Amino acid sequence: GFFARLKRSLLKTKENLGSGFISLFRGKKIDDDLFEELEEQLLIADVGVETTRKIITNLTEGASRKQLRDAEALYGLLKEEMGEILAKVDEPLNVEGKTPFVILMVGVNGVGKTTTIGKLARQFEQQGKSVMLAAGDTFRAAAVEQLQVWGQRNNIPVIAQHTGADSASVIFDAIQAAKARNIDVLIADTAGRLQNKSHLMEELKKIVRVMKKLDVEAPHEVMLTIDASTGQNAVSQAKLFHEAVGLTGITLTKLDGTAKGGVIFSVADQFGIPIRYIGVGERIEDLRPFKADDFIEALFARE
Amino acid sequence: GFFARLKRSLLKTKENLGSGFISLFRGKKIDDDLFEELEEQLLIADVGVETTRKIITNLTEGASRKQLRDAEALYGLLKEEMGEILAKVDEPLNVEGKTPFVILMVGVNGVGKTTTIGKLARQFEQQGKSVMLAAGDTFRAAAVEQLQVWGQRNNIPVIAQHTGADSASVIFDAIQAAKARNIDVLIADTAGRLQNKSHLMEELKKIVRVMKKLDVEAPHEVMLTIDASTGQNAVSQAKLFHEAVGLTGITLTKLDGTAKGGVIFSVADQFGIPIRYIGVGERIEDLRPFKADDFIEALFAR
Ligand SMILES: Nc1nc2c(ncn2[C@@H]2O[C@H](COP(=O)(O)OP(=O)(O)OP(=O)(O)O)[C@@H](OP(=O)(O)OP(=O)(O)O)[C@H]2O)c(=O)[nH]1
Ligand SMILES: Nc1nc2c(ncn2[C@@H]2O[C@H](COP(=O)(O)OP(=O)(O)OP(=O)(O)O)[C@@H](OP(=O)(O)OP(=O)(O)O)[C@H]2O)c(=O)[nH]1
Repeated sequence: GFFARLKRSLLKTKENLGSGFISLFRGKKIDDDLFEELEEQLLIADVGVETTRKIITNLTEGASRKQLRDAEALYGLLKEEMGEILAKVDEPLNVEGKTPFVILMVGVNGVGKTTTIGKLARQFEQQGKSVMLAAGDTFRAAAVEQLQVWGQRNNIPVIAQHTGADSASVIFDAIQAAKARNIDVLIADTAGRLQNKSHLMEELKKIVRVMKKLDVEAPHEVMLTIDASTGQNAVSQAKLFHEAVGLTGITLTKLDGTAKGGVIFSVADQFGIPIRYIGVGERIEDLRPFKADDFIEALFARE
Repeated sequence: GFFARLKRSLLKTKENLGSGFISLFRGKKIDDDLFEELEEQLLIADVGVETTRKIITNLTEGASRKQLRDAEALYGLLKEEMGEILAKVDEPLNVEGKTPFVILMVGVNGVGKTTTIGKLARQFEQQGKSVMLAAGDTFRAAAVEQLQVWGQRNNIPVIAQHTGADSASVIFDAIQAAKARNIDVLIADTAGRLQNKSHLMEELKKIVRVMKKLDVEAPHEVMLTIDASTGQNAVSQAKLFHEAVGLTGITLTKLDGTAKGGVIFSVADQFGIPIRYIGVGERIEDLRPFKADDFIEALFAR
């Protein structure tokens, strides 16, 4: 769905990756120099050191068994190698059948986490589910009020406490109120300060502990939001949160507005954590369920 | 396919748009007066305020960097500018490989929903797919009876219940019967009264929720049917349905018999929702897959 808009949103990434490789292979023979030029181009596009070597090695071996001499035929092999990486993390989120389904949202500030919560909320509401938000980012007084106003405007209940309250208590109350009110989906926001890395990770563990007192299956999803325009910073952030709490899903925002599109391959390859959604714009449908076949087609389409 | 017929069917729109711009540019120089005359002509045709101002803006910018002086050289730039709007929403519906593929048809009464469902159902049958309909407009008994009669004539199963039944229950039963009978495509009609006591948007949300208890992928398509004759009312309807349920597709009916063909440009620019089908007549093949390149060629042909 919205395939054309996904192609348009990858325009800047497509200068270097996917269809941006056609110019490199044009009128050329398969020589080590092309593989070395291909290798710079992937590294420039933020595909990542380990992921690039795997692509170059698999491409090189792949073109040898198939006796290819023309560089243009590498395009097909490159498309399937990079689709293979993304296909391993294609697994859309299913939030049905729980009372409530609890989504704990983790990430650093500025990556677009609250924006992501808002769009998910609206999308779930469009499907006939009731939704409830927990303002677990308790020390940022402004953000908490922004969120409550947004709930008012959108008829979505937002559970909150005074500034500086315990994050686990707020989220504890939200689960109580959500079970009482027959909510299908609870989404909890969290703090995004990694300045003291030990403090946030310990806070997030306290939240999960408290949640398990109420439902031993909660959180049903631990989801990370990372920003594709921060390059390898997203890779690093994913590593910290995965080790500390155990991510079950990733949302990658802002693929529009960046020539750094390779980062999706790097997070897909290093971690194998299902990528649930990609953000490609400011519309609610811009938060799209990630499908690897469509992404690869949009990226490699020959405009 | 049927390009000649698509052209004839646009003939009333072509007086103002496309080939109807040839007269405005004939023997004229590029000046503010021409751009102002072009702007009003687009507005008279229902192209839309925002969309017309994007057209006039790029078209002014493009003619300056290229240093154009003759007005009849704007025809080519205008063709391209308008074809770019429509190319962003060119994306045909593909209903293959599901068991069943579920289409949810939404829209207000009178726009052509039931006719659209009938032609789609026939076209899918011609392609060797099996089709089933759900009569989800429960309160309208005469429509429920006519759809059942249409099914018997066309050998297409129709799932219905008693007058006033729960639409979400009718839809639930149709998805179960489609699964038991290996149906490839299930098309669900819905109520179309925007009166508040009807509670249509809540009714539509309940349908989608019931669908997900049986297949979390359903509905595979949420398609709005709107009418080109309604002018901006079609844009207003698109906004109401899109905010409430989320549209994945748009069928624009009744391009024939209207000089307001600008609505297709307005809907395309404002929403970016793919236009799966265009209705240009009373025949089965007059519900056509929308292809932007052909549409622009027929609109701008001499
Ligand atoms: N282009 C694009 N932008 C996105 C996307 N997702 C989020 N953003 C932007 O990311 C910025 C930060 O969003 P938040 O959700 O507030 O970020 P977080 O800090 O993670 O949340 P927090 O509130 O701290 O929990 C906002 O821009 P500002 O509010 O700063 O700008 P503008 O003023 O122009 O709207 C969003 O518009 C996306 O998919 N595409
Ligand atoms: N010219 C043209 N007409 C179309 C097209 N699509 C639909 N129509 C007509 O628009 C009218 C709407 O018919 P319906 O399908 O009942 O529309 P909706 O009311 O939206 O469906 P609903 O039944 O409420 O779900 C019908 O004419 P009447 O109701 O007057 O006929 P008559 O009344 O004699 O049939 C159709 O023939 C089209 O592409 N081109």
